[PDB]
Amino acid sequence: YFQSMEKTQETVQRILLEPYKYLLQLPGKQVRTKLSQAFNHWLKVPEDKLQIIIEVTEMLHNASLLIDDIEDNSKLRRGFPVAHSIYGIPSVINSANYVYFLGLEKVLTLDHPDAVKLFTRQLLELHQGQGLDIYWRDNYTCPTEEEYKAMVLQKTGGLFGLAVGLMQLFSDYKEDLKPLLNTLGLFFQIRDDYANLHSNKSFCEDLTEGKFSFPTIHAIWSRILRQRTENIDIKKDCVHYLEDVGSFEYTRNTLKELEAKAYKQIDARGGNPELVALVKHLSKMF
Amino acid sequence: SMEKTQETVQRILLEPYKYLLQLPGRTKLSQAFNHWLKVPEDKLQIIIEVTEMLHNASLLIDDIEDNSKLRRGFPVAHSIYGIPSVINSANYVYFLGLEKVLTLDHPDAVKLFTRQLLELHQGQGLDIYWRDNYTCPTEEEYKAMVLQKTGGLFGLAVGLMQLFSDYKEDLKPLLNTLGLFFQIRDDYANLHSKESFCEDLTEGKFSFPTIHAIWSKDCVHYLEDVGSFEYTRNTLKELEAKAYKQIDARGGNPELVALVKHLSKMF
Ligand SMILES: O=P(O)(O)C(Nc1nc(-c2ccccc2)nc2sccc12)P(=O)(O)O
Repeated sequence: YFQSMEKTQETVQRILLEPYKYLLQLPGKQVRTKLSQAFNHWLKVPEDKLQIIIEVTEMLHNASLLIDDIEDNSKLRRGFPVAHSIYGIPSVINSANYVYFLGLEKVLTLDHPDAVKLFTRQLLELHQGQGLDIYWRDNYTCPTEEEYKAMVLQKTGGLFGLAVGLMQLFSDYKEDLKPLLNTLGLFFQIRDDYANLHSNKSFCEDLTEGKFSFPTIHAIWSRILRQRTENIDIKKDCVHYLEDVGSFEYTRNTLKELEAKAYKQIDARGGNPELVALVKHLSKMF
Repeated sequence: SMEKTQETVQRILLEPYKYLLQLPGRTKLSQAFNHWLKVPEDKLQIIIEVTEMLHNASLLIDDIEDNSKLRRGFPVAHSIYGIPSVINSANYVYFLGLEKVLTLDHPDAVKLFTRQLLELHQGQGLDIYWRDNYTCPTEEEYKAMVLQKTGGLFGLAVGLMQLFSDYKEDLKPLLNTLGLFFQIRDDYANLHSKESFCEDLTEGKFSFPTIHAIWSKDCVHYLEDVGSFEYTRNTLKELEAKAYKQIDARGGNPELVALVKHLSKMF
């Protein structure tokens, strides 16, 4: 009886997923699933399949935030400590990477040859995104609004696209959604950026949790050479300086613009009341 | 100006990977197994590259995870490029490897890559688990972890080559034996070199001689005192023997025996 194996197997799986679970236990998953279902209104995909897609998509999302936190050197997330301050860097890297490959295992269960091709590209896309973020930081600068957007579409907005890409593989709906997907990607991220600041006498780096954020970008470019982001970064009571230059204003407008661009591109794809409810629910904070 | 900056970032992401490859000091090996597996060169080359890619990506992450200061005498990658870059290079490379495994155009090859990478992540799992709890594996737990890390990559490379062979005889037994053989051999080498604490010379890494010491100031002298070098020399002899045995079983392999002989010289 070598049950000492089974024990160490059961043990290691638990540990491997603890950082991942510390992040799932924050508020979140609720909305990213009202989304899938909504899109399925066009793509009419079987239920077993949609669940697997949603799980995979949620797996990558969370594992990526674990890493973003380490890379941006964040102290908090949604008010709590970041996972690596509690579990340590090693264990968190190990956990996030382990989840990516479990995401892979899981994609395989879809049992459709293009699924891995699609997964693989997204994962490469995502890391390139992280790369950009570290690049701007190594050069003591800050992206433009246009460059920020592009980074979002690659990172943790890009991921919808995988979700809907994989769904499409199981649908006869073959009209092109990439456009509407970009639009929602930017809309979710920027909403979030907005929400998180519009939320001490705190400085800007501290509120953004060391992350590039739409309102703080715009503010930095708005009063060849690099950007000297230290003034809008260590500017006391940010949630004012940001009222002052009017970035909260600009952002609200930017979101209103995208809200509307969505409703346009949605009608172009036939209409989808399920999703329009979801947009208008989501708009109500501006 | 977004597409230029995009390409530049893909050249950048590979820099920590290449730092590690350029370090001074597995390819007699691949051909040696190819003796049984009669693999198409083109497919072989792809397997070799995937294996190398995955192997060094994983060394990058191990060095972060073990907080190692050196590797073969050189500063570890993250001490030069920083943790964010290294995490970010190694993971990019792992998925470049998956991309490359897809060019094999065999559906079980993704199946296998996944299993092996899962197995590997569980191995580092235990490694970090033990370090985080102020503890040390016993001999059997160490042997087992090693088999999960290197049996992970070894097994991957031999598993892939076997998908492209009509040689279907079971090779895991020999691979476990070699997997232990190389690790423990390396542990023995690293330390036997000696003219000074132990987590320092092992470089954050759990090591066979030390582990055996631990379950009975200066480290190289302490291991002499308890006869760990002694014990490990025996343990390696037992392993070499066992390998010669498991090779005869599989039809023999002059090239592989020649290699095991070259490696054993130092014990
Ligand atoms: O069934 P086979 O012995 O031809 C196969 N070997 C191969 N399968 C495949 C393969 C490719 C796509 C789908 C299924 C098998 N390709 C190749 S190329 C050289 C060998 C080989 P397996 O992996 O089951 O031993």
